[PDB]
Amino acid sequence: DFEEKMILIRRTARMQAGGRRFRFGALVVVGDRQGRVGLGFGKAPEVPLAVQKAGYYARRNMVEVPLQNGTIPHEIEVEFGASKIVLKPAAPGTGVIAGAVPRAILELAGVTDILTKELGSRNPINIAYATMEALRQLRTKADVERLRKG
RNA sequence: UGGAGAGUUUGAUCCUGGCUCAGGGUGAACGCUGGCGGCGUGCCUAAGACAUGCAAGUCGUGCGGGCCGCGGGGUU
Ligand SMILES: [K+]
Ligand SMILES: [K+]
Ligand SMILES: [Mg+2]
Ligand SMILES: [Mg+2]
Ligand SMILES: [Mg+2]
Ligand SMILES: [Mg+2]
Ligand SMILES: [Mg+2]
Ligand SMILES: [Mg+2]
Ligand SMILES: [Mg+2]
Ligand SMILES: [Mg+2]
Ligand SMILES: [Mg+2]
Ligand SMILES: [Mg+2]
Ligand SMILES: [Mg+2]
Ligand SMILES: [Mg+2]
Ligand SMILES: [Mg+2]
Ligand SMILES: [Mg+2]
Ligand SMILES: [Mg+2]
Ligand SMILES: [Mg+2]
Repeated sequence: DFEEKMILIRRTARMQAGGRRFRFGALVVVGDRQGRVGLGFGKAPEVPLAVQKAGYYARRNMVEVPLQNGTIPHEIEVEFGASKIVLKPAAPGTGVIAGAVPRAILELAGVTDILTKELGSRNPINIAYATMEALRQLRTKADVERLRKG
Protein backbone atom coordinates (compact mmCIF):
# COMPACT_ATOMS: atom_id res chain seq x y z
CA ASP A 1 0.00 0.00 0.00
CA PHE A 2 2.83 2.39 0.93
CA GLU A 3 6.36 2.25 -0.48
CA GLU A 4 9.21 3.30 1.81
CA LYS A 5 12.82 4.22 1.03
CA MET A 6 15.49 5.86 3.19
CA ILE A 7 17.45 8.86 1.94
CA LEU A 8 20.53 8.76 4.18
CA ILE A 9 21.60 7.39 7.55
CA ARG A 10 24.13 9.23 9.70
CA ARG A 11 25.71 8.74 13.13
CA THR A 12 25.98 11.85 15.31
CA ALA A 13 27.90 12.03 18.58
CA ARG A 14 27.64 13.95 21.84
CA MET A 15 30.43 14.31 24.39
CA GLN A 16 30.13 12.92 27.92
CA ALA A 17 32.75 12.59 30.65
CA GLY A 18 34.59 9.45 29.55
CA GLY A 19 33.94 9.50 25.81
CA ARG A 20 31.56 10.18 22.97
CA ARG A 21 28.07 8.67 22.79
CA PHE A 22 26.41 8.10 19.44
CA ARG A 23 22.87 8.65 18.18
CA PHE A 24 21.66 7.60 14.73
CA GLY A 25 19.54 9.83 12.50
CA ALA A 26 17.75 8.61 9.39
CA LEU A 27 15.66 10.21 6.65
CA VAL A 28 12.78 8.19 5.19
CA VAL A 29 10.39 8.94 2.33
CA VAL A 30 7.06 7.12 1.99
CA GLY A 31 4.79 7.31 -1.03
CA ASP A 32 2.01 5.53 -2.88
CA ARG A 33 3.18 6.88 -6.28
CA GLN A 34 -0.38 8.20 -6.75
CA GLY A 35 0.30 11.81 -5.73
CA ARG A 36 0.87 11.52 -1.98
CA VAL A 37 4.32 11.76 -0.36
CA GLY A 38 5.71 11.89 3.15
CA LEU A 39 9.11 12.79 4.60
CA GLY A 40 10.33 11.92 8.09
CA PHE A 41 13.54 12.29 10.06
CA GLY A 42 13.97 9.90 13.00
CA LYS A 43 16.60 9.84 15.74
CA ALA A 44 17.26 6.78 17.89
CA PRO A 45 20.19 5.19 19.74
CA GLU A 46 20.16 2.38 17.16
CA VAL A 47 19.71 2.35 13.38
CA PRO A 48 16.57 0.18 12.90
CA LEU A 49 14.61 2.05 15.56
CA ALA A 50 15.59 5.31 13.85
CA VAL A 51 14.45 3.99 10.46
CA GLN A 52 11.10 2.87 11.88
CA LYS A 53 10.63 6.18 13.72
CA ALA A 54 11.43 8.14 10.56
CA GLY A 55 8.86 6.03 8.73
CA TYR A 56 6.24 6.85 11.37
CA TYR A 57 7.04 10.57 11.17
CA ALA A 58 6.98 10.42 7.36
CA ARG A 59 3.53 8.84 7.37
CA ARG A 60 2.43 11.52 9.84
CA ASN A 61 3.60 14.36 7.54
CA MET A 62 1.95 13.96 4.13
CA VAL A 63 1.82 16.14 1.02
CA GLU A 64 -0.74 15.93 -1.80
CA VAL A 65 1.04 16.39 -5.14
CA PRO A 66 -1.04 17.66 -8.13
CA LEU A 67 0.40 15.50 -10.91
CA GLN A 68 -0.44 16.19 -14.56
CA ASN A 69 0.51 13.30 -16.87
CA GLY A 70 3.28 12.17 -14.54
CA THR A 71 4.97 15.59 -14.44
CA ILE A 72 4.72 18.81 -12.43
CA PRO A 73 2.21 21.53 -13.43
CA HIS A 74 4.55 24.53 -13.16
CA GLU A 75 8.20 25.27 -12.42
CA ILE A 76 9.00 26.11 -8.79
CA GLU A 77 12.01 27.53 -6.96
CA VAL A 78 12.30 27.00 -3.20
CA GLU A 79 14.84 28.37 -0.71
CA PHE A 80 15.02 26.29 2.47
CA GLY A 81 17.82 27.75 4.56
CA ALA A 82 20.81 28.07 2.26
CA SER A 83 19.62 25.16 0.08
CA LYS A 84 17.73 25.88 -3.13
CA ILE A 85 15.62 23.52 -5.23
CA VAL A 86 14.57 24.21 -8.82
CA LEU A 87 11.78 22.06 -10.26
CA LYS A 88 10.60 22.25 -13.86
CA PRO A 89 8.04 20.12 -15.75
CA ALA A 90 9.20 17.88 -18.57
CA ALA A 91 7.62 16.03 -21.48
CA PRO A 92 7.08 12.27 -21.12
CA GLY A 93 9.96 10.06 -22.19
CA THR A 94 12.49 12.23 -20.33
CA GLY A 95 12.79 10.59 -16.91
CA VAL A 96 13.38 11.94 -13.42
CA ILE A 97 16.62 13.94 -13.61
CA ALA A 98 17.55 14.90 -10.05
CA GLY A 99 19.99 14.29 -7.21
CA ALA A 100 19.46 11.23 -5.01
CA VAL A 101 17.20 13.01 -2.49
CA PRO A 102 14.82 14.78 -4.93
CA ARG A 103 14.78 11.76 -7.25
CA ALA A 104 13.62 9.51 -4.40
CA ILE A 105 11.10 12.07 -3.12
CA LEU A 106 9.54 12.69 -6.54
CA GLU A 107 9.59 9.03 -7.62
CA LEU A 108 7.73 8.03 -4.46
CA ALA A 109 5.25 10.83 -5.25
CA GLY A 110 4.46 9.33 -8.66
CA VAL A 111 6.55 11.57 -10.92
CA THR A 112 8.01 10.05 -14.08
CA ASP A 113 9.61 12.96 -15.98
CA ILE A 114 10.82 16.19 -14.36
CA LEU A 115 13.90 18.42 -14.48
CA THR A 116 15.43 19.52 -11.17
CA LYS A 117 18.53 21.32 -9.95
CA GLU A 118 19.98 21.72 -6.46
CA LEU A 119 21.63 25.08 -5.76
CA GLY A 120 23.47 26.67 -2.87
CA SER A 121 23.82 24.16 -0.04
CA ARG A 122 23.78 20.51 -1.13
CA ASN A 123 22.73 19.39 2.37
CA PRO A 124 20.44 16.34 1.95
CA ILE A 125 18.25 17.37 4.90
CA ASN A 126 17.66 20.92 3.70
CA ILE A 127 17.28 19.68 0.11
CA ALA A 128 14.64 17.16 1.23
CA TYR A 129 12.77 19.87 3.15
CA ALA A 130 13.04 22.23 0.16
CA THR A 131 11.59 19.58 -2.16
CA MET A 132 8.77 18.89 0.31
CA GLU A 133 7.92 22.59 0.53
CA ALA A 134 8.15 22.81 -3.26
CA LEU A 135 5.59 20.02 -3.67
CA ARG A 136 3.52 21.75 -0.97
CA GLN A 137 3.59 25.04 -2.93
CA LEU A 138 2.25 23.43 -6.12
CA ARG A 139 -1.05 24.70 -7.53
CA THR A 140 -3.31 23.61 -10.37
CA LYS A 141 -5.19 25.76 -12.88
CA ALA A 142 -8.34 24.65 -11.04
CA ASP A 143 -6.91 25.93 -7.75
CA VAL A 144 -5.77 29.15 -9.44
CA GLU A 145 -9.23 29.93 -10.82
CA ARG A 146 -10.67 28.85 -7.46
CA LEU A 147 -8.67 31.59 -5.74
CA ARG A 148 -9.58 34.24 -8.34
CA LYS A 149 -13.35 33.63 -8.24
CA GLY A 150 -14.27 36.73 -6.23
C1' U B 1 12.24 17.86 -26.10
C1' G B 2 15.88 20.92 -21.70
C1' G B 3 19.24 21.32 -16.09
C1' A B 4 21.57 14.67 -11.20
C1' G B 5 25.74 15.17 -7.91
C1' A B 6 29.54 13.25 -4.57
C1' G B 7 34.33 13.19 -1.16
C1' U B 8 36.86 16.56 2.06
C1' U B 9 37.79 21.73 7.90
C1' U B 10 34.39 19.08 13.45
C1' G B 11 33.92 14.96 18.96
C1' A B 12 29.22 15.85 16.22
C1' U B 13 26.16 20.20 13.46
C1' C B 14 24.79 24.15 10.18
C1' C B 15 27.06 27.81 6.95
C1' U B 16 30.78 30.10 4.13
C1' G B 17 34.69 28.40 1.21
C1' G B 18 38.60 26.30 -1.78
C1' C B 19 40.45 21.62 -3.60
C1' U B 20 39.26 16.93 -5.99
C1' C B 21 36.28 13.21 -8.75
C1' A B 22 32.36 11.05 -11.99
C1' G B 23 31.06 13.62 -18.32
C1' G B 24 32.34 15.13 -23.15
C1' G B 25 36.27 16.62 -26.36
C1' U B 26 41.84 16.26 -29.00
C1' G B 27 46.15 17.51 -35.47
C1' A B 28 47.65 14.23 -29.41
C1' A B 29 51.84 11.74 -27.12
C1' C B 30 53.56 7.58 -23.65
C1' G B 31 52.97 2.29 -21.37
C1' C B 32 51.00 -2.72 -21.98
C1' U B 33 48.66 -5.19 -25.88
C1' G B 34 47.55 -5.59 -31.00
C1' G B 35 43.53 -9.64 -36.20
C1' C B 36 40.77 -7.50 -40.98
C1' G B 37 38.43 -3.66 -43.88
C1' G B 38 36.14 1.16 -45.27
C1' C B 39 36.23 6.52 -44.68
C1' G B 40 38.95 10.45 -42.63
C1' U B 41 43.49 12.14 -40.86
C1' G B 42 48.96 12.95 -39.88
C1' C B 43 55.95 18.82 -37.93
C1' C B 44 51.03 21.85 -32.75
C1' U B 45 58.47 22.57 -31.85
C1' A B 46 63.33 25.79 -35.35
C1' A B 47 58.92 31.11 -40.33
C1' G B 48 65.82 26.32 -38.29
C1' A B 49 69.23 24.52 -42.31
C1' C B 50 68.55 21.64 -46.84
C1' A B 51 71.67 16.80 -50.89
C1' U B 52 68.67 14.80 -55.03
C1' G B 53 64.50 14.26 -58.68
C1' C B 54 59.98 16.41 -60.33
C1' A B 55 56.84 20.67 -59.40
C1' A B 56 55.45 26.32 -65.70
C1' G B 57 54.74 26.18 -69.78
C1' U B 58 52.85 26.39 -74.65
C1' C B 59 51.96 28.04 -79.93
C1' G B 60 55.65 26.14 -87.21
C1' U B 61 47.78 28.30 -88.35
C1' G B 62 52.81 35.13 -86.06
C1' C B 63 58.54 35.33 -88.31
C1' G B 64 63.60 34.57 -90.18
C1' G B 65 67.34 31.10 -89.39
C1' G B 66 71.58 27.40 -87.45
C1' C B 67 73.03 22.09 -87.42
C1' C B 68 72.32 17.10 -89.37
C1' G B 69 69.79 14.29 -93.41
C1' C B 70 66.77 13.08 -97.81
C1' G B 71 64.38 14.12 -102.57
C1' G B 72 63.63 17.12 -107.21
C1' G B 73 65.44 21.17 -110.34
C1' G B 74 69.02 25.56 -113.55
C1' U B 75 74.45 22.68 -115.95
C1' U B 76 77.51 18.14 -120.56
K1 LIG C 1 12.90 31.98 2.19
K1 LIG D 1 30.55 14.49 7.46
MG1 LIG E 1 -2.71 20.24 -3.64
MG1 LIG F 1 20.72 32.57 1.61
MG1 LIG G 1 28.57 26.10 -1.50
MG1 LIG H 1 32.06 21.56 -1.66
MG1 LIG I 1 37.98 24.88 12.85
MG1 LIG J 1 38.36 14.23 12.35
MG1 LIG K 1 33.45 22.52 19.06
MG1 LIG L 1 38.63 14.42 -18.45
MG1 LIG M 1 38.00 12.22 -20.19
MG1 LIG N 1 54.73 -3.81 -30.16
MG1 LIG O 1 43.51 4.55 -44.95
MG1 LIG P 1 46.96 10.46 -46.90
MG1 LIG Q 1 47.35 22.82 -31.80
MG1 LIG R 1 55.40 25.67 -38.42
MG1 LIG S 1 70.66 18.00 -103.44
MG1 LIG T 1 69.91 23.70 -122.26
